[PDB]
Amino acid sequence: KFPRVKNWEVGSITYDTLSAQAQQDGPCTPRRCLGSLVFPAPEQLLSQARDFINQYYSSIKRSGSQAHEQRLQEVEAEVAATGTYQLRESELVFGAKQAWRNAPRCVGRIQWGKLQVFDARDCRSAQEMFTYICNHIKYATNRGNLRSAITVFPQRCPGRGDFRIWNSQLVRYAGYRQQDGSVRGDPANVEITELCIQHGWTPGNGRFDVLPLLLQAPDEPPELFLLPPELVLEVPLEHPTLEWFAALGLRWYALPAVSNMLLEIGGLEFPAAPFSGWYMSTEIGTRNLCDPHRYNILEDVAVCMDLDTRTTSSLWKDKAAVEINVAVLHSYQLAKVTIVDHHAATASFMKHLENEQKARGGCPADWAWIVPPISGSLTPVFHQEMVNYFLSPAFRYQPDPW
Amino acid sequence: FPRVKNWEVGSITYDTLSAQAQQDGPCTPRRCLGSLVFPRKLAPEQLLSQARDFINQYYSSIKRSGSQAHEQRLQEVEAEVAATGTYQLRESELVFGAKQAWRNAPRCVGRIQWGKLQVFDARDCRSAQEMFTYICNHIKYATNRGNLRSAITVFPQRCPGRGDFRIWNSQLVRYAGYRQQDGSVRGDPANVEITELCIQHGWTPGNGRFDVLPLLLQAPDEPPELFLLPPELVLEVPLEHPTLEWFAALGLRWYALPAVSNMLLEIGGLEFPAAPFSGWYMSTEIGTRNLCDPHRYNILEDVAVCMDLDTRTTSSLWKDKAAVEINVAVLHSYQLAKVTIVDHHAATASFMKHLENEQKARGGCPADWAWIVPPISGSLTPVFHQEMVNYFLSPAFRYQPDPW
Ligand code: HEM
Ligand code: HEM
Ligand SMILES: Cc1cc(N)nc2cc(-c3ccc(OCc4cccnc4)c(CN)c3)ccc12
Ligand SMILES: Cc1cc(N)nc2cc(-c3ccc(OCc4cccnc4)c(CN)c3)ccc12
Ligand SMILES: C[C@H](O)[C@H](O)[C@H]1CNc2nc(N)[nH]c(=O)c2N1
Ligand SMILES: C[C@H](O)[C@H](O)[C@H]1CNc2nc(N)[nH]c(=O)c2N1
Ligand SMILES: [Cl-]
Ligand SMILES: [Cl-]
Ligand SMILES: [Gd]
Ligand SMILES: [Zn+2]
Repeated sequence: KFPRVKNWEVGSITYDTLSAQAQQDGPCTPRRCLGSLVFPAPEQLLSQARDFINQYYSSIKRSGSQAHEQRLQEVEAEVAATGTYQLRESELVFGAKQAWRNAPRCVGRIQWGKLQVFDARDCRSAQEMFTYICNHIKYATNRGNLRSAITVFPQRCPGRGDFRIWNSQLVRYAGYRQQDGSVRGDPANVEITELCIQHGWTPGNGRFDVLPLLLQAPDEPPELFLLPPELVLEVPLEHPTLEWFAALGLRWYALPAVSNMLLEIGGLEFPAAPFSGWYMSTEIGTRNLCDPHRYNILEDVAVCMDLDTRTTSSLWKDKAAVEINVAVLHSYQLAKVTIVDHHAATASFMKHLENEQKARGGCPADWAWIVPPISGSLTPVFHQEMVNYFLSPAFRYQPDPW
Repeated sequence: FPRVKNWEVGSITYDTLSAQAQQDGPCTPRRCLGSLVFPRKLAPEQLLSQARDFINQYYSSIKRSGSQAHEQRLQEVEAEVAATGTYQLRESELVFGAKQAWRNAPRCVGRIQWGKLQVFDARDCRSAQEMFTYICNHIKYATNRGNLRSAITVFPQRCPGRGDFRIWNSQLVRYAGYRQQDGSVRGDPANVEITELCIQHGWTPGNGRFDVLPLLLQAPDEPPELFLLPPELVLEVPLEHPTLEWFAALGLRWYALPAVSNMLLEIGGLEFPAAPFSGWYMSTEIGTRNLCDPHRYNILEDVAVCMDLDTRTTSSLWKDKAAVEINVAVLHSYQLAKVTIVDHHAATASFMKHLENEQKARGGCPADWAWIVPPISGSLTPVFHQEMVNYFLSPAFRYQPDPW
């Protein structure tokens, strides 16, 4: 009674037995599927903790041992005396990697074992928090040879408020409301842009103004910190054979660092644990630049290309979008900044699936997010059936602190 | 009542119609199986309850719920099943059920058209030659010299005991798939099987990679018999490119009529194992999936070499550039041949409008996001940013086992 999962390109068949271990419940029922929705104490802290400790001791091939039973006993003793417990350094590293390994919407998981874990659980103030973040950005950027990383700030604990990064990513561009009712810059960042200004940021008026950080230490208001210009590696966009493209003045940044998600490990919660990888080119070309509710450049590019935008059957949108993606891949390669195209990325994710099937007997994967937003069926993940479910450790969404 | 958001515009709606969904799907709170193509697998007390449900909505759809023959029609079906074990549908019920089954198909992006459907009633057919003639009137009517019209032909319902009418081909028009001393296929690899069944039932094979297969039609109980399609009934389109002069020399073609002939129409508890339906193509079905899938004609590499694309590195997006032009050549060729076709932008835009109508009419719409979003340029179309609820309503088209 485990789901049978077929690849329709090749004919292979597997069964996802890992799904029967799904340590939480999602939004679907036998009556209706909600798979496409974007947003779907001591004794229970104890069972989450015991399950994680069991996982950790499996991964080091030491399950059911003395050191294993001791650690379980230590944990339930700590939860008795304090209502919580502290992870050892090696458990934190393993926990952070599993949460990446368990993220069902991430197509980059072939890399999950190569993660640099920075332990900032001794962090003390917003100012120290800024220092750790700058170090993260600089290590992860690495002059364009990007490295995956996560920095873990102190956990949620009773008595004190949370560390929070108010920005959804460490690097985002401002979005300024206009007189047209329109938006200058990134429309997805209007809210954080207004928050910054009302916390004392002098706004610019460009389309690619990098936003300051809003950092919150426990029981403190958020504090504003400017990122040093030379810390934020950016890439001017040009096209290899459409020379007018460089005159659009488009740019994107090197480092995708998500900073507003909650990291859950063995019952414990880290509301501030930003992590970074490297971009897949369609994130920039298709979503960030062509979405009508983002920079929405697609029709402007198509007009410049002398495509017939009068009629949809010329496929002018598909043509413009492929060329924007080409420009993205060419610009990053030219600037020597790590980037992966959706063909290579999905191919390596197929290898991840085969790796995971041998290791854990399955892989949580969200088909609608794994399949790229252009050229879906040209990639191998399109013809691969998938089973979505929630494993822990996990990265979870959390409400905005404001 | 599930909250459903459109992320492109910000609108929010509630799918109250999902509450009235019955036949359970494959998902559970612990794991989602929405991406699976065939979910799970494939005392006449049950027949009455389904029969009375179907009758009730029929009379709600014509206002007349409340006294009148509405009261009356519930009785005849009661009596008919009490006497015979099955029942027969009144002709307007069969039309209404056929339309609703289409309206309820969660994977269909063309449902804006659900009201305009021609229903050919072939329930009095009792022969294989009769089926064949019924099929040909359909193909002729549906094709209509290239001005395609949606049509379904309903053959007699399955009766308890004694066999089924059935069409063996998955579609009325399919291209041959021939193996060889390479293990590879010439023709359509998706139809390797039904060609095997075509030859072993007495068919003479063909030349190359665009040979229209014969129909394997099966009257109840006695084995299927071959039927050869008249060429002038099979409108095909040869594929050319508006500016790439060499594309035509590649020798590709596709047929005009997508007519599905292996699904089971279920109305009011009755099951019709032979009810072939047809509409018209979205161009990505031909360009992207039929011609470009690695397990189909797989032409993508050949078109890239002719375009002089850099096939040495994935990062040139040569696959994406070649695929767009194939689609452009499909749209162009069908327009030149005055054959009805629709691009994935127009189709998805119409489907958004269908979603809004259905919100007003029934308070929701079953939609399978992974099949509604086109296989190319997905996020460039409005359905991409539209959350959708998938569930089973009746009347419905279902998949069914193959007859071997
Ligand atoms: C190294 C290269 C990486 C690539 C190419 C990559 C790629 C992606 C992509 C394309 C998405 C979907 C986003 C979208 O389409 O809107 C995603 C989601 C996600 N990624 Fe990865 N990623 C990488 C590294 C990482 C790392 C290092 C982490 C954390 C340790 C991570 C965690 C996640 C999570 C949690 C999600 C889901 C976020 C959500 O559900 O909203 N990724 N990734
Ligand atoms: C009139 C123009 C029509 C268009 C453009 C259209 C388009 C489509 C497309 C693109 C699919 C997805 C198939 C795939 O890519 O695998 C589909 C599926 C389907 N269509 Fe439509 N179709 C049309 C008419 C019809 C009609 C007339 C009927 C029935 C009377 C119908 C019933 C279905 C069903 C039952 C499915 C599969 C649903 C499922 O598997 O749950 N369609 N259609
Ligand atoms: C480490 C990493 C590397 C990479 N290369 N890529 C990444 C993309 C995301 C990502 C996560 C959630 C997202 O979405 C959240 C959201 C909020 C509101 C509405 N829709 C969606 C999006 C963009 N969709 C991207 C997260 C991490 C990424
Ligand atoms: C009336 C109509 C019009 C149109 N314009 N288009 C249509 C496409 C399909 C259709 C239904 C099921 C399908 O899938 C069957 C299948 C078999 C094996 C593996 N997976 C899936 C496919 C192709 N995917 C197309 C059905 C009807 C269509
Ligand atoms: C409504 C829709 O399901 C939603 O906007 C999803 C669809 N699939 C996606 N897939 C990826 N990779 N990224 C996304 O942001 C989305 N958005
Ligand atoms: C594995 C995957 O779910 C499967 O290949 C589906 C995905 N979506 C699809 N969507 C359409 N329209 N047609 C298809 O054949 C498929 N294939
Ligand atoms: Cl981004
Ligand atoms: Cl087809
Ligand atoms: Gd040029
Ligand atoms: Zn589901």
